[PDB]
Amino acid sequence: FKCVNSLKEDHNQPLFGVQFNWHSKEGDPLVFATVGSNRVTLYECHSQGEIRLLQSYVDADADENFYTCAWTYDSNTSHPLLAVAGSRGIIRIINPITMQCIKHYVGHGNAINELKFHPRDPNLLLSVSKDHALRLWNIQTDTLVAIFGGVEGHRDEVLSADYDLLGEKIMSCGMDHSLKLWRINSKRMMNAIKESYDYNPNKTNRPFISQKIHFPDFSTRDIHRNYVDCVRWLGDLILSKSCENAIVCWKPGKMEDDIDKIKPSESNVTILGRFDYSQCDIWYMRFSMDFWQKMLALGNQVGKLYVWDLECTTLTHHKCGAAIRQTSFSRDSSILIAVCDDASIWRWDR
Ligand SMILES: CS(=O)(=O)c1ccc(-c2cnc(NCc3cccc4c3CCO4)n3cnnc23)cc1
Repeated sequence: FKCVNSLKEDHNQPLFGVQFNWHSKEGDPLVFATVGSNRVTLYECHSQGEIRLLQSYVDADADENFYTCAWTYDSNTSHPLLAVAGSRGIIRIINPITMQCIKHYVGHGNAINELKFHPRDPNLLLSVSKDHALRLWNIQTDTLVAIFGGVEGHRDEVLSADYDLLGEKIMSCGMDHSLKLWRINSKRMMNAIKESYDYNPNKTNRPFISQKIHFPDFSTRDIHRNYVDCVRWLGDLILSKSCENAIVCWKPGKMEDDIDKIKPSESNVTILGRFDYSQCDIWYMRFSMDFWQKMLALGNQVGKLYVWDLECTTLTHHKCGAAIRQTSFSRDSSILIAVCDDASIWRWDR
């Protein structure tokens, strides 16, 4: 990788999120979104390192702080859609062509730390909050499918979550140092999702009833000794990090235990490896994988970018000195974008 371009957003506030749109066809524009302050900005990647500013969404509330964004598509037209959330705990659905807000979802009792769309169902949106819960939404029928939390749920702010390859299960993590498994391929959850597609408030005077999931399918506090701020699936394995200068690769149960045989009472975990690095010991720093799950990237608090081939390289620039909060690979893995605390954007081309 070589640094081909850099720019700074006029708001001069930290950028906490970056996502390339992985739903665009070959020959169609290479687009990424950035989130910082009360803003969402779209950019296009052109040849010779050129970055073109497309459009910006400025929220009506000046005190809103966006922390996360995620792309999806309309199941009928295949047209792109962009979800955003942050400090106000309100999910906003944006039309990326006009950059106008289509609709919003109110419900979480505090800020939203992450948004993730289901890998097979573009209408299923997962949100994780400072209110100690996760929420699953159906954005086609505007319904709250389920709430994940309660007695055996997270005991502090939830920081991250990820669906597995097929979207049969979710792994969540947060300030309570725990990593929790939630199965969504159970008879209960499959019927709840089916019911959410049948609901229409105009054909009944009764509200839609959400599932209250009080108990996870697995839980551990034996991987990290501080806040767990990023979690991703790698097949049946889990990659997770704290502020302890390492990404840990692990699995529930003993070495030969199958993930779908794991019981909620499982007391063991198996450590399979660790990715070591330096000067990334502050809270709120995300790692990312490319679409192929062949590359892993993580930025540090002094502007250094670490890249590992999963089948270590350190990327530096004399003008890049601020903390890299999140990175994103283009679908073909030829471009890597990094966003920083000083509102700067960095483009690395393979
Ligand atoms: C410059 S400062 O004032 O020191 C500062 C620093 C961090 C935050 C902050 C960032 N991000 C989130 N949530 C999203 C999140 C969650 C997990 C990992 C992760 C991210 C974004 C990158 O990595 N926050 C929730 N509450 N505060 C924050 C706010 C102010």
